[PDB]
Amino acid sequence: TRQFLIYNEDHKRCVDAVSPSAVQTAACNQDAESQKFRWVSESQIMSVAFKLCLGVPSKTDWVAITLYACDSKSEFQKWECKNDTLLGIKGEDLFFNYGNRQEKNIMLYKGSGLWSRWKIYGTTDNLCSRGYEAMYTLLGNANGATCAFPFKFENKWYADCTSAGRSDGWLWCGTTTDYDTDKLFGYCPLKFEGSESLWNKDPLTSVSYQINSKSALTWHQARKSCQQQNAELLSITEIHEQTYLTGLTSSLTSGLWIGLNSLSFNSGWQWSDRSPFRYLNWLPGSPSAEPGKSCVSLNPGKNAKWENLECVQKLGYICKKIPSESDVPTHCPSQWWPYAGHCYKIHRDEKKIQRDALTTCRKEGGDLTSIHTIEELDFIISQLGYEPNDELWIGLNDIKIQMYFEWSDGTPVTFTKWLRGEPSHENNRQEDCVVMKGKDGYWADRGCEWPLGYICKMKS
Ligand SMILES: [Ca+2]
Repeated sequence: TRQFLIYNEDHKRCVDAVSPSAVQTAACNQDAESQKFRWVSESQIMSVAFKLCLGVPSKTDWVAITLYACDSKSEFQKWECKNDTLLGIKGEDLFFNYGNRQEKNIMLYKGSGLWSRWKIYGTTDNLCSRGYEAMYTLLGNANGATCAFPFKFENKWYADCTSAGRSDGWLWCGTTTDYDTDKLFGYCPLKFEGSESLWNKDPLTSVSYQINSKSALTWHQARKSCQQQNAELLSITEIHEQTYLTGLTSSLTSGLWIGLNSLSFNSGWQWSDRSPFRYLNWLPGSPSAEPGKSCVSLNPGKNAKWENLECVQKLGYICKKIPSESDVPTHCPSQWWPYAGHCYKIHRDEKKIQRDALTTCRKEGGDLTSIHTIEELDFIISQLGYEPNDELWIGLNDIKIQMYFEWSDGTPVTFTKWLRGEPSHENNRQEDCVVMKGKDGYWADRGCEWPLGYICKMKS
């Protein structure tokens, strides 16, 4: 996925590493290891066959591009994409070029024509689209540090993770260049026989969880580690899910990053996997009113309740794994208005407490509105008659099960859009009902015993 051939459209040829001193071109061959390259840092491109990096002797016109021992400090090994498909040495208008003066070697060249433009073979994208993706190690002795490609083991160089030196087939990488000297490694986030033993599958739900308690990563690094495993940071949307994760972490004490955060300045608490924030299990004193603490850790030594911390804290973490043809005219009863097969109405006449608003909607054949998409929310605010300074009941509430918000109409909660700072759900304030308020129609919990207007919904 992260190895690529380097393709020139005009010549219809791919780069081919012939030797450390001969980087040329050949008819493209997706199986040829000598045609395979990979980003091993932000700016370095490594030959997979040779475990050496493309570089130049100087940043000057018409010098050969060949292969050097990879060196992250060398300016002569740094490449960048200019315009779109122009490939050049960093910091100069000098380009990776093939075709001039009967020269079979790639040359660094002042020219910026089509012979200096390159794409990832099999795509329409430039090389920097499949840029460097740091690979965070699992278990091991390096606390989740990233693979250092290429790395040396038994005096041999590795361009990718390997099972060399092992009897169990597990794939690992050095987290420094010289593993022989430094002995720092971890296992790679890749598929291999036995790799699923890094996950715990809930038999009730078939959802899988990975508890990385030995790693020390920031919230954003931890998120990248889960993402590159086709996963995301833990989200917790059911009581059972919390109970299951409490048990899986019951012998741990240090904090574990989960996916909950307040990193969107204009909205409230949210899961990084876009799950609804509808279940709350905060530690006492959280979420705290401290502006820099926008990322949430599960504290396994305190019954796996949650606390918000500074995102740069290095912790373990937990992964979890034109109208449409159907938009036909919609029948609605008088005073109700259609959207996506349902009918809606705002009650402003007589403000009511939440439970009386609910009774009224139901006597009229509907219910307090549920809201399942941003488009449904946008219909309400932009067309239905909502004004920015409104505050109106919707159907979300945790009256039946404290800390577990549900829709009064019984439909699943699959979407939340909370105001900044919401849900606040402050101790002893009984904020068990929910309103839409403010110019964006975002939501807030609040006490249920206050007269307000409200929004009803029904099926057409
Ligand atoms: Ca509130």
